[PDB]
Amino acid sequence: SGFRKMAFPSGKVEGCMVQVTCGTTTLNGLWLDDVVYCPRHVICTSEDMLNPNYEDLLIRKSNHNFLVQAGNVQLRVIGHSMQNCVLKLKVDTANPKTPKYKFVRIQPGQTFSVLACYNGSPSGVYQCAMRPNFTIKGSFLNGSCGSVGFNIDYDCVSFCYMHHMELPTGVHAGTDLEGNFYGPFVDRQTAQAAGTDTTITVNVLAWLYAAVINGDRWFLNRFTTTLNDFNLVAMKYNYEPLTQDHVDILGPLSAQTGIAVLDMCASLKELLQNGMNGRTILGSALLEDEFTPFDVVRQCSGVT
Amino acid sequence: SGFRKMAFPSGKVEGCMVQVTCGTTTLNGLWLDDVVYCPRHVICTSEDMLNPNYEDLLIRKSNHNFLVQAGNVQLRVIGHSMQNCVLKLKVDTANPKTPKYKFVRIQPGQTFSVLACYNGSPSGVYQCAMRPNFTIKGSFLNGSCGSVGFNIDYDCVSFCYMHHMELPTGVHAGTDLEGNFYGPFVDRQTAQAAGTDTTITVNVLAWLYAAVINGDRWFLNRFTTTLNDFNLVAMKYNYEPLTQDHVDILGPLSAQTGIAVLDMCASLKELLQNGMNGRTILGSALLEDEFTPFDVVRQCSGVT
Ligand SMILES: COc1ccccc1O[C@H](C)CNC(=O)c1cc(=O)[nH]c2ccc(F)cc12
Ligand SMILES: COc1ccccc1O[C@H](C)CNC(=O)c1cc(=O)[nH]c2ccc(F)cc12
Repeated sequence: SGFRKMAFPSGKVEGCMVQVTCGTTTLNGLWLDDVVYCPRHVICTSEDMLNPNYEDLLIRKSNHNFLVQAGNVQLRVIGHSMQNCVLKLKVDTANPKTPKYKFVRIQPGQTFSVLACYNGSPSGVYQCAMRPNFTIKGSFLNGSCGSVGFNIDYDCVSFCYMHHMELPTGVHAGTDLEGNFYGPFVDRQTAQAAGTDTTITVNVLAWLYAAVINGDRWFLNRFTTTLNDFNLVAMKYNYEPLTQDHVDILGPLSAQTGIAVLDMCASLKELLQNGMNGRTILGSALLEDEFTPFDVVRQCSGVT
Repeated sequence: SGFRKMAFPSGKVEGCMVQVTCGTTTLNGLWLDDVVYCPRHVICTSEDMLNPNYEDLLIRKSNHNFLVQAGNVQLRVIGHSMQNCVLKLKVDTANPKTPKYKFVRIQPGQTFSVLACYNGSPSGVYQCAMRPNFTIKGSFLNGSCGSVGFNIDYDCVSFCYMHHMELPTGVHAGTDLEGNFYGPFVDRQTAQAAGTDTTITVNVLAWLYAAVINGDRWFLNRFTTTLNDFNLVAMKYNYEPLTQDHVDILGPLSAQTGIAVLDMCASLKELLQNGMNGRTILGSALLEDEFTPFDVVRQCSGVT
């Protein structure tokens, strides 16, 4: 029993972290096979970030201008190319620690672990969720760019995020491993405001199921609702609309606890309307939305 | 910017996890040099757990009864001994992945990362704190015993916890790596209730400093207090008494923000007396106490 914001074991990703320096800028790179992936803004000076023309900036860079260091040893850069907002630095050595991997582009509401790195070195690991406004609420300081987000399925690492920037509001934006930003963000130091950070309803319900499984049941009520009635309340509280797809995904949690999804929706509705009344659920005084239904099942079953 | 419940990168510990089986019981072991450490209750059947005599149970066990598997390969057990509540299984092969390490016994209020494991395999990593009642609020299922808690200082892993049991109240108890339980808990399936789970005051203040550093300042007030006045309020709210040692440890956070420790204590006092009023601090609706002053500095500076 017990429920924690758990991240995947980070070892497989730690073995891929390298340092990339170009001129006076140093950030993190991801070394997989003979390619090192890093944010293209490594070629920019702080002045360039205001209005960078990446293709023009890249013309002044050669293979020898990209310094790649794996631990204390230097990798030889034999090629470089820009794919969207990432640079792919071809090195002459395949990473011997390359795990089985995939590059996946996640949907909002999906969770992942982040291995925060500085100078190619891991500092920590934490669990994130792609917000519905395509930002993440991370913990990143200067030098953290190129730190990656990932999920692990037994021995396969699915990389889904690469950190690129912090918006003026303290929230984070980045790309998938093909260099495409999540959301409308650009790798430029300009006015980029995030949209509404709505709550991931299906995740909150999954977390309420986790609470019931772990003994916290005070919020269970005598009511039920419909998808349309629940959604009227969800709209009022800036919660994402719940679809039949979400109800289907909550099927196994519903089966395990014996609590119908719409009954859990009615519990959630009363919690939204009445608040927690100074009470807690799984040690939290707010409704947690960064656990997917898959995370709840995984944690509650012990998938390794 | 941003503040997260961050765990240490777990790779160095993942390389030490092994599976230990004795009879029909399988749990996790920690392989460091040529010794595998595991909870002594691996020798018990579920029936034995009600009133086990470990010395007597151990007489019926030989080296060949302890099956140790590292990944898919079997380790040869050449010796076994019981130290307090842990078994030390001497194997014929030194773990080639043994990091630099120490065994430390932590004090209540100190935090650590847990690498939850099942069958010698890592499932996830999360950040914990040794509660003032010597329990931890973890996430452990059947088979998680022998999972360890640790801190990392650059390349040295300080192991501080080994998981042994779940109390009937859903909280967790375990030992340091010398096999001594934290608190008064015993490795027996009996009525073991935990004492008062008081709040780790110095950690809450460290977290309030983290909030100020990251932009959340609404709770800062026009007041100050004294250690004795603050402690009268702390006693009323089941917070640990704040000492001058704690004030000294908060010195660097006080210096960084320019907010005197006693002024932050007065902010904390008003938060205890008036509540959050439906507001949040670093995305939490309660006062977080599982970040030490060292964790706040580390996260806010980027120690790798
Ligand atoms: C406005 O910057 C950009 C605009 C678009 C694209 C990239 C930008 O980022 C520049 C290149 C490098 N950024 C960081 O290293 C960085 C990342 C972070 O998440 N938090 C930080 C906190 C403090 C700090 F001094 C720096 C950071
Ligand atoms: C009362 O048990 C003991 C009393 C004293 C000492 C050890 C005991 O633990 C037995 C040997 C094995 N325990 C687990 O595997 C276990 C650990 C956990 O943290 N959560 C669990 C959730 C469900 C479940 F079925 C088992 C566990």
